[PDB]
Amino acid sequence: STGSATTTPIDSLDDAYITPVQIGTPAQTLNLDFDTGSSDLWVFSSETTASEVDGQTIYTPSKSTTAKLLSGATWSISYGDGSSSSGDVYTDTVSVGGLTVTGQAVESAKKVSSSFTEDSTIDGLLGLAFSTLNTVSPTQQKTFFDNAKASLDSPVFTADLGYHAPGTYNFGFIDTTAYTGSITYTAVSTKQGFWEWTSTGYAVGSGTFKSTSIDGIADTGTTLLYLPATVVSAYWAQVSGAKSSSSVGGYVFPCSATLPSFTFGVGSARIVIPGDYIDFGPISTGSSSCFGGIQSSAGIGINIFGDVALKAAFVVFNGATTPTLGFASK
Repeated sequence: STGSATTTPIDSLDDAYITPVQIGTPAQTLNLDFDTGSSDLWVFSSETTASEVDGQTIYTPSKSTTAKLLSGATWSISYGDGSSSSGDVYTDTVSVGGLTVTGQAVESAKKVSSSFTEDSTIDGLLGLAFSTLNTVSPTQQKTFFDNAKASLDSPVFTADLGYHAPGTYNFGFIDTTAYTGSITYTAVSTKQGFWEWTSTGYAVGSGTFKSTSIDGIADTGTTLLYLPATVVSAYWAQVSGAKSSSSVGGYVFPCSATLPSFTFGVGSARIVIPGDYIDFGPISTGSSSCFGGIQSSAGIGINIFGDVALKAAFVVFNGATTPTLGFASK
């Protein structure tokens, strides 16, 4: 089997991407944030504290003939941005782009933090990291991908995120029309539960490539590119007037700037992030200070190849017995 679903930016900055997902019988379609940096499939629901729901579409398990309470199971998750959610668990039929999993754990939110409430466009998350990170207790649950894997034509999924445009998540096949050149594969460590890999270096603009190992995670659920302070300083030093602002919470730059590209290494291959992808616009409405899309990972504890990086590539998440990651230009 295979699946193919379009993923759409939630706003004009590509802050996140939503993908329609069918849950239950008859289908209830919710728009979920596919997150390769976490491993819970959770939704706004009929159980979510009413004051914490503001425009989201909810899953109502009592209206699904295939929903079953997973008795005694609870979940609770905290994300890197400080947001959180928790609740109980149902199993139900879940379909993505025509690919169906029966008995998928669907984590129903009883509580969500303010950042989730305030984002009316995101009805929940669909985790695509390794199932060892799943938070369900006392019986840990599998991700949608883990459950689907045995049925797939090939044990893979691909992320093809757009810059200010829709893109695609495919399951079970590699669309050879969706990228240019060849795919370069690189080793993955699953020790922390992430799609963790080592970039071979970077360049700023038309500058020389610096060969240096940068361990980080491929994380579709993080907006920006978070890299070591040395790398980030070297980038922003090429932008007149750019500075790190503790008051704003990162590097800012004059909105009048033209940003240089940023290149990262995948083995001997190179992925180029155009400068425009690094512009996250005014820090506040009408400001002439703009927020940068490359930020320091110092104090996160991990480097993160978020959407800024991933949307410059066609990315293969290879879930074979020995997982690997592939990157191609597009």
